[PDB]
Amino acid sequence: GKALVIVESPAKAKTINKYLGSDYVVKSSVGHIRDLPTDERGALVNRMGVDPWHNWEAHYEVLPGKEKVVSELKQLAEKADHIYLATNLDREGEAIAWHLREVIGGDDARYSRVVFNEITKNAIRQAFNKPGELNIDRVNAQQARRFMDRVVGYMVSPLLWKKIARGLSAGRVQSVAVRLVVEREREIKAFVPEEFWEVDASTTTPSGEALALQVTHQNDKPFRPVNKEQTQAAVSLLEKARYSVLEREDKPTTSKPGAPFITSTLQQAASTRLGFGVKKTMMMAQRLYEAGYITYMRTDSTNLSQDAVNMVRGYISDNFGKKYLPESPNQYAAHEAIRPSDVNVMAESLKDMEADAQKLYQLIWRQFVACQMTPAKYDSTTLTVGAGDFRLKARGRILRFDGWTKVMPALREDRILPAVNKGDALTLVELTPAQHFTKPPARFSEASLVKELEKRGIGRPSTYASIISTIQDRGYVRVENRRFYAEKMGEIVTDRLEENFRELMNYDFTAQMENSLDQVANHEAEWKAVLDHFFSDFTQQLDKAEKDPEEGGMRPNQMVLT
Repeated sequence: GKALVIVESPAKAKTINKYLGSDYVVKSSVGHIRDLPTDERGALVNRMGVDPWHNWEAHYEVLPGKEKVVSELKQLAEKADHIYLATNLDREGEAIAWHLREVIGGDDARYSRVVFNEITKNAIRQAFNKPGELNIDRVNAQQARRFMDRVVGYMVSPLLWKKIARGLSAGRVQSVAVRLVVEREREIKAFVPEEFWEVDASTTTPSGEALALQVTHQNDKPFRPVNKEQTQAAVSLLEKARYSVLEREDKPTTSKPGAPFITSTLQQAASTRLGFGVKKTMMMAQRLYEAGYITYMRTDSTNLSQDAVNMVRGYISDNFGKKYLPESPNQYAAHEAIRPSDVNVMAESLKDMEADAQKLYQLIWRQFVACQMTPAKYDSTTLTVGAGDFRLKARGRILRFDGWTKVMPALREDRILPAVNKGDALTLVELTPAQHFTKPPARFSEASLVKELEKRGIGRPSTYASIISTIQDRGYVRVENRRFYAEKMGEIVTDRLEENFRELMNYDFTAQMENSLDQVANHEAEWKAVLDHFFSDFTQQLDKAEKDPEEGGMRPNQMVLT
């Protein structure tokens, strides 16, 4: 018979069907088919679905209402000559393929695992031209992640209900992300703004043009009065000083476009530019991807394929001109960045996509095109003025060539200092002192927390959104006005966990676990051994935590009154 191709959703099924001949039979499994439920204890093991004491034996079970889907897959499998597992390219997608193969049954030789980073004619063609085999190491890396999460969640939570409060949840990485928010909260609560002043001067050039300056030095030392008294004293001197142009430095400068997007940078840009939260961004990215408009949205690679670069350079040449095309392609640094699958498809032409999804595509499209255009050129000028023992400065910049900024929305800049030569005298018109106060560390946004997680090597493209989502509906942290606030229970739990689960809460150790998972995926470590070491250290932490506080156990959430 024909060949059976299995995907995770109706949308992917529809799009891929356009690139698969009649000798194929596309079918979506509609989400996961199997998964986990929802010294030792049977009740605990049964709920977890995994057994840490019996070499990690797991008990997966068909999801509700999926019993029908399995039957349909089997009957389709029998009539099929070969089976192609066309799940997404990440570790989760490899695991989903594994579950499908495991459920449908039959000899492994009957299966193939195709990989593609976008759903287009050529990508699907190449993907099925040389279909690969399921990679057990990647599947094991994904299961290891799931198992460790399940252990912390199901084993730490019961301790929290007894010690702190019923209903509380615990997350392996979730707890660490909350710690970051809590530390930021305490920094802000303890912040004491420092006072500092600035003095600007309005002057006139010999011709009569206006020239604004800021005082930079006094007696050849950084000028920064800390109060009104010191500034007035400075103002008194500046009011009587003779001003003259000390030096004029005119130098060409440039601005470079950013690299194409990756998961983390897309989330930050969409948040800062479009006001989209991480959940909205990733849900819309998925829709754009499954519809065949962009490359896979879970990635940390800024690489661009040769064809993709040729495609965009052709566009830049035809639509902007040779001055916007670099001599050679820009190479930023298997996987690929998040980009339009067809540069000739505009955001306005997308079908079945809501307005905000078109806005996200536009953001992705502009970033992609811009990253292959020439730098913007400016003529920067810096005027240094002398006034008695004071030194003042003025900065200006004139755009010479827009370059890559041409593909971004037109400007609503301000500057262009007047013409002046060394030795020119300036007439003082007015002095304007200003009081300022240092500000407290900025609060995390959903995307900027992801930025922090990535910086510390804690997240992963496939888990940033889930981490952000999970830490919220738990009463530990909350988002208000698009920013995170640590809740009191978040601080209470964080302190308890840092005290009794120091290793688990440590940033470097958590980052190291991500590395361990990568080692399992690359056959540099064995999953059950990694899990044994993890469980060994964990149980030690947990055993001590369950003890009374007088013997080092976790502190109860209470205040004992006489």
